[PDB]
This record gives sequence, structure tokens and C-alpha cells, in this order.
Amino acid sequence: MGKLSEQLKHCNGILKELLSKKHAAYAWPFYKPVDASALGLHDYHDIIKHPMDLSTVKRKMENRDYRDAQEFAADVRLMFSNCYKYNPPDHDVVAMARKLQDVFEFRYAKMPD
Ligand SMILES: CNC(=O)c1cc(C(=O)N[C@H]2C[C@@H]2C)cc([C@@H](O)c2ccccc2)n1
Repeated sequence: MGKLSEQLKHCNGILKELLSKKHAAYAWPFYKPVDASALGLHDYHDIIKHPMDLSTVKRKMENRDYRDAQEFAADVRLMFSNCYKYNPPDHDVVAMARKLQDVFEFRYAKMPD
């Protein structure tokens, strides 16, 4: 019932939206951990020290791992940051990251106080 639980419900709402059909055209690369081997990205885990994806964020939310909205936001932004760090800015995945991050940031900003 407290503020932290309430803010985490808003976070859970955002997470459900990021995983929803509405955003699937650009969200799908972020659904599961990057399979570096399958994608031929044999330097991925040398460059990205802390992989993150929405299935991992969902597991952590379901497990009550996140103690506050800030911790949840840090993982969602880590996921985007990894994309911007690894990929050349002209790869389609970077455009898709930017579009999904726009959805995230605008709704995260509507956090209940
Ligand atoms: C989070 N996902 C990724 O960072 C990623 C990277 C690459 C990739 O090959 N990156 C090489 C350009 C770099 C050296 C490919 C994919 C793949 O899921 C994908 C294909 C086509 C449109 C969108 C996504 N995802």
C-alpha cells in the first residue's frame, strides 16, 4: 500500500506495455537475453559487462528483486545503454532501442509521487 509498492506498480504497468503487441515491431530485440553466439557477436560479452533484457526485468519484478522504481529504471536503461554501446548507430536495433526508450521515458516520467 506504501509509496514504494505503488511506484513499483507503475513500473510493472510500463513493463507490461513494453512487452505488449502495441510496441512489438521495435520491442522484440529486447524480449530475451542477446544470444551473442547465435548472432555471431563473439565480442559482445567482452564489450557488455552487464547484459540486460525485458525477460530478466520481468523475472526480477516477479521475484520482488526491485526495492524501488529507481532500481527497475536502472535495469531498463542498462538494457538500452548496452544496445547504444555495442551497435553502430545506423543498425536497425539502435533505431528500435531509441523508439522503445521514448515509450519508457515518457511513461516513467508520469510516476505517481
Ligand atoms: C539487443 N540486441 C542487439 O544488440 C542486437 C545486435 C545485433 C547485431 O548484429 N549487431 C551488430 C552490428 C553490431 C556489430 C543484432 C540483433 C538482432 O536481434 C536484430 C536483428 C535485426 C534487427 C534488430 C535486431 N540484436
